[PDB]
Amino acid sequence: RPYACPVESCDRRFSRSDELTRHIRIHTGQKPFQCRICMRNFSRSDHLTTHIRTHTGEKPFACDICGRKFARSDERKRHTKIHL
Amino acid sequence: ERPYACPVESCDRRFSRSDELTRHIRIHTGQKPFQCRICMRNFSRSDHLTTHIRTHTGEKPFACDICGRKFARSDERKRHTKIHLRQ
DNA sequence: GTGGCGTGGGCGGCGTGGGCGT
DNA sequence: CACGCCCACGCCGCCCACGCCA
Ligand SMILES: [Zn+2]
Ligand SMILES: [Zn+2]
Ligand SMILES: [Zn+2]
Ligand SMILES: [Zn+2]
Ligand SMILES: [Zn+2]
Ligand SMILES: [Zn+2]
Repeated sequence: RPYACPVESCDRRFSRSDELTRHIRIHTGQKPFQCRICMRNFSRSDHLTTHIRTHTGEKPFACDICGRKFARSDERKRHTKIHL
Repeated sequence: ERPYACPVESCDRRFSRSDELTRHIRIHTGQKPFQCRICMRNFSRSDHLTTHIRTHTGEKPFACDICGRKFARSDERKRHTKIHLRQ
């Protein structure tokens, strides 16, 4: 488990370099990605896409039992648990 | 099933999510993190505090579609709505 | 009766951190 | 490194419901 967070307060360790680098961003407040629509900055590109579905109403994802729709899969995973 | 189970003695209460169990546990720990800054009373929940604040500012966002009467909360409006269907 | 309101439960919205596949 | 799933946690804020109070 080779990549060590080299900030002092943090012993956190990562299996790959892309992991660490992404992690460092939380000590830096760095948010690359910007919303073409709200001007809000976020730390990652995947989150900015899930984010965008908040304006556009994009909503992949369906509850197999009631076919209610959600913006993300975590949302439907969690939703589906309420039928059982 | 409901995976998250309260581990306390006489409470046999379960929850699909763990954020629900984290909220439910405060009823046992009498904790009350949220505070009205006007009367300084404290609440177990941020949403119950937001409607509590209404009793001070008189905000009443919810209007009966039948009669226009305004309520602090929608369930107050709903309970009220029943009286039009009645006698 | 009608309405004020504390307060728990269900559950969707959504930020955002790790793990990891390609 | 890049993109982009899957997953997990935590808080927010709605609806509802009940129940006690004036
Ligand atoms: Zn670190
Ligand atoms: Zn936006
Ligand atoms: Zn469903
Ligand atoms: Zn309990
Ligand atoms: Zn108050
Ligand atoms: Zn009315």
